[PDB]
Amino acid sequence: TINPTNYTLLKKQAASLIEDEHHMIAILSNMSALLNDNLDQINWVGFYLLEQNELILGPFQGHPACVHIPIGKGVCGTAVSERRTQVVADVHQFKGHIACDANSKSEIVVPIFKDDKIIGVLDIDAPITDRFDDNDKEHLEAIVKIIEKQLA
Amino acid sequence: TINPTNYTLLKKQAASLIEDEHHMIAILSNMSALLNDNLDQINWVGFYLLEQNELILGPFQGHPACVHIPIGKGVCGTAVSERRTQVVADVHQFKGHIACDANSKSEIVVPIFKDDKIIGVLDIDAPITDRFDDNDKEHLEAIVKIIEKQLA
Repeated sequence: TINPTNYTLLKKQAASLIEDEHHMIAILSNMSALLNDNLDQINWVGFYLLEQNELILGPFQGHPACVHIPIGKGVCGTAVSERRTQVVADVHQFKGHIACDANSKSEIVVPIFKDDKIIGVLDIDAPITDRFDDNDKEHLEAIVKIIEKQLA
Repeated sequence: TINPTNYTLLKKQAASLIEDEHHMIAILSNMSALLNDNLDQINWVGFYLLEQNELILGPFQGHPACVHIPIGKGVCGTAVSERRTQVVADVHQFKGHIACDANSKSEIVVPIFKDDKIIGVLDIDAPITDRFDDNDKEHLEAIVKIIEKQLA
């Protein structure tokens, strides 16, 4: 059972923990908390930042995670190499999953852009399979757009 | 009722999410998770970084928090101005508490040093009063020392 999220109001709330803020780390830290507090059936939510040609762990809500993820490897790295959101119904069956993805049963990763360049990703993992659908994808991408506008 | 923490083993574990790592944000993000997973009766645990003469919210586990905290104000700001750990049994009775400290009933804030300069603080809040004692203070300061050594 997956309790639904009122994404319409969530977008407005996100705009708050973002507006008038220019410290990216603070924005990402608070955003990870906001999403964690409003999404049911998830076990990890946070960000990875592209630094020195690899993904580096940023602010998140959940258990400790791998710090480095290569571009093109793992669910997160693949989101970067494909330059598009990844909605994974079953991580164990995802072509390219790595040991660092072990605790994720289903997942969604949305790339974050800045001047046509991917600067990181929003990663949300779930303890059950098929947690995310097209509706979640649309709303989460919209939330990422709000973040992008603030960081721009 | 406060369940005890095996700080002796926790220090060893912390050394892990820290060793061979040079990205401070990743270190702080994972450390906030490690502490959250091993401390009972707390509602917020994370870091604030000193940037442009004020504290700026960094990685943490919990609900959204204030991004800016002035030096010398609030429990966290006071830890910086006094340049020493603050163990607060009752935040509501703490001289200098601010609106941003509202959800914290008791708290401990440990300043983090780098070349004799305070670069931030470790902040842990609890939903009950008198959560932290001298024993917690000693062990948490030791953990902060491990973080300092890695960032040095």
